[PDB]
Amino acid sequence: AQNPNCNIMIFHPTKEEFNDFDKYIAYMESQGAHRAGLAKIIPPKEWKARETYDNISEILIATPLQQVASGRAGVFTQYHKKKKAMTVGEYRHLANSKKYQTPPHQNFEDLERKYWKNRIYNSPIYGADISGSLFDENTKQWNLGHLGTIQDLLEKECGVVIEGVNTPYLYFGMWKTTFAWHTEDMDLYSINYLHLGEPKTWYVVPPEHGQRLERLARELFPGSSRGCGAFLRHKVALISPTVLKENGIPFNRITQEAGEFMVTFPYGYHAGFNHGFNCAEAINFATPRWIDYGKMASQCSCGEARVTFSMDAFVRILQPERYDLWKRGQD
Ligand SMILES: O=C(O)CNC(=O)C(=O)O
Ligand SMILES: [Mg+2]
Ligand code: NI
Ligand SMILES: [Zn+2]
Repeated sequence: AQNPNCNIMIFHPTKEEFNDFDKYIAYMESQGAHRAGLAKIIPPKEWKARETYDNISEILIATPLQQVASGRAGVFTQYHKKKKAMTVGEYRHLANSKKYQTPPHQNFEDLERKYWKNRIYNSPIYGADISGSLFDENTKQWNLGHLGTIQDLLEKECGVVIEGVNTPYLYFGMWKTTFAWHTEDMDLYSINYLHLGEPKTWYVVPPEHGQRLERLARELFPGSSRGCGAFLRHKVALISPTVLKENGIPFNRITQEAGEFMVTFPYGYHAGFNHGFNCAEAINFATPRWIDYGKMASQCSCGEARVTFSMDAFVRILQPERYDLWKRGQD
């Protein structure tokens, strides 16, 4: 068995190996990469996503989200308070202001210590979930707006043609902006490219151990757990590495820098934070190996998780028993 300790693997494809996206994912899996739940891919030195980032300031962040925490430093939830629209230039200036800017620090480890000690006492503003792309149309390799669609993968594997579309999303971050513990919708893969700015630290639980994290979360968030049998789908709960270690939960961590891709694998729980002003692009995707995970994925039917148009068909075809209840949740 390849990668039996479920370590995060880092890959350095050549420009020739960067041509065929599906083939390289399958290669990484042949080496055991999926067992960690997360892999890093450093593009060949010849590649670029676009020529420059000098002209992005006029992108609108229609609904910036203020991430307000409740709980204790290592075990907390966040809610998203909607703020007035602002441009990416306005948001960058806000991220760099004395109130929001990254503090002085020694290295990534010191900054991580400071994040876990102090996150809850601040409410950073995240420009998350913005439909769009920063890849140049002429970038032919690993262009997240030109991937094969999940609807096409389902049709190729299973024969059934379904409605829906699959497009990327931009994330503009600042110091302490946070992504809560989650897997993807329908336990899909995700791919995330850090276009510019400061790093993003990730935490991940191996897919084979995801239920260990769920059982801890039910213990740590007992009211949420009674409200919903899949409340991590709400994407609100944070648990620190120290708390994970105290409770014996297997996990790994890694920091992504500008110019690097991360892939999350089906049922790989992940969480993390931004070091300072940055911009990432991410999209979900599927492979043949995903289908079985999609058929078994949990679902939120309490009404909180509320998701995309395209998830309807995935539930309807892969989980017809659950369909009726799930759709009541969505309506
Ligand atoms: O970057 C973020 O805030 C969150 N991203 C993801 O969860 C992902 O790419 O799967
Ligand atoms: Mg612009
Ligand atoms: Ni994710
Ligand atoms: Zn729910």
